[PDB]
Formats: sequence, structure tokens, C-alpha cells
Amino acid sequence: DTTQVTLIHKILAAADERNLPLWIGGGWAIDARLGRVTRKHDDIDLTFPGERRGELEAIVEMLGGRVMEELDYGFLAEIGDELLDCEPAWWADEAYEIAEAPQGSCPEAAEGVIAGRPVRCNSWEAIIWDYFYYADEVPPVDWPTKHIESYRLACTSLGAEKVEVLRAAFRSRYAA
Ligand SMILES: NC[C@H]1O[C@H](O[C@H]2[C@H](O)[C@@H](O[C@H]3O[C@H](CO)[C@@H](O)[C@H](N)[C@H]3O)[C@H](N)C[C@@H]2N)[C@H](N)C[C@@H]1O
Ligand SMILES: Nc1ncnc2c1ncn2[C@@H]1O[C@H](COP(=O)(O)CP(=O)(O)OP(=O)(O)O)[C@@H](O)[C@H]1O
Ligand SMILES: [Mn+2]
Ligand SMILES: [Mn+2]
Repeated sequence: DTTQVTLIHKILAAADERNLPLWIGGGWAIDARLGRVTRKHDDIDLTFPGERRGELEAIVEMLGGRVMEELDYGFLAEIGDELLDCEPAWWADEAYEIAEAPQGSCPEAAEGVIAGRPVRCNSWEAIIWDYFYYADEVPPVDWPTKHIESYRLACTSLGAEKVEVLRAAFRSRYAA
């Protein structure tokens, strides 16, 4: 909705002012890379420089929100009725990287668009990688249609063959 889109704009405007890079992830990242809103989104997934967490928290608080909960992978924040699902990325040689994700997870270039404005967003590979973790908890056939359709859309955008090679790499990484 306009509330989320406006909120995304406000968060990134504030981050830009501090030269704080933030990467849109998850469902909004798919829509950003496509340059098209495809459905309603339940939250906003964000990736932030882990060593600058305080700056993202300060922006959340500046916008009238609060940190709500710590997660195994990051933290949960709330601005009004909108949920922000935040994960750190850590400096790895010459770029920020999400822990355990494929290299290039956090490109410096803005490769997506939301409401006409370029935005940084996680790579297709990083977006798809998180579905592999999900598949390991819940069989894909048992996913809500939301997740099935989002997955298939991301898959088609990147290329099915690239996805199946990536999935083989995931299986190899976590094989036991
Ligand atoms: N990078 C390593 C991590 O990757 C994945 O986490 C991913 C989480 O599963 C993602 O969170 C998802 O799962 C959580 C519940 O775990 C939901 O609350 C949330 N809305 C949903 O988006 C979150 N938004 C991104 C994160 N990369 C793995 N599930 C855990 C792993 O430690
Ligand atoms: N219980 C769970 N365990 C692990 N990964 C999960 C998960 N639930 C969701 N995920 C993964 O997290 C990513 C997206 O998470 P969610 O934010 O909950 C939905 P989404 O694709 O962002 O749509 P949305 O825009 O409506 O939020 C996908 O990779 C999905 O597979
Ligand atoms: Mn989401
Ligand atoms: Mn989420």
C-alpha cells in the first residue's frame, strides 16, 4: 500500500543522509528488481551493515518506531502498524555480505526500483537462497501459495537452470 511505499521512502531517505546503505530483501526485493508491485506485502525485509546497527535503530526511533524482538538472525522492529524484519550483513573484503549467503548478496549498485526511485536490494541469488532454508523446514508442496508464487517468480527472473545449480550448492554446503 501507499503506507509501506511511503515508509520505505522515508527509511531510505534517512539512511541516504547518513550514507547508511540498506538493502531491501524478500518480497519487496522481488518487486523492486521487477520494477512492479505484484501483491500486498506483510512486512518489509531489510539488510543493514551489522556494525552500524545503532544507526538503523536510531532511524526507526526517529520515525516513531521501536525495536520489538531479537531473532536468531537479526531483529524485528515496528513503525506504526508496519513490521521491519532486519538482518545484518558484515564487511567481507570489498563488500557487505549476509552470513552464509552467496557472494554478492548486497550489491553496492541500486538494482531495483520502488515507485520510480532506484533502491538497493539483495541479489536474486540471496533472495532465492532463503527459500532453500525454508524448503528444509517445510516441504515446498506445503508452502502457502504466496511463497510458491514468489519463489517461482524469482526463479523465472534469475533463470531456472541457475537456480537448480544454486540449489545443488546449497545441498552441498549443508549436506549431512
Ligand atoms: N543468512 C542466514 C540465515 O538465513 C535465513 O534467515 C532468513 C529468515 O528466515 C528470514 O525471515 C523469515 O523467517 C522468519 C521466521 O524465521 C519470519 O518471521 C520472517 N518474516 C521471514 O522473512 C529473514 N527475513 C531473512 C533471513 N536471511 C535462515 N532461515 C537462517 C539463517 O541463519
Ligand atoms: N519459517 C520460515 N523459516 C525459514 N525461512 C522462512 C520462513 N518463513 C519464511 N521464510 C523465508 O523468508 C523469505 C520471505 O519471508 P517472509 O517475509 O515471511 C514472506 P515474503 O516473500 O517477504 O513476502 P511478503 O512481502 O508478504 O513479506 C523467503 O525466502 C521465505 O522462504
Ligand atoms: Mn517479507
Ligand atoms: Mn520477513
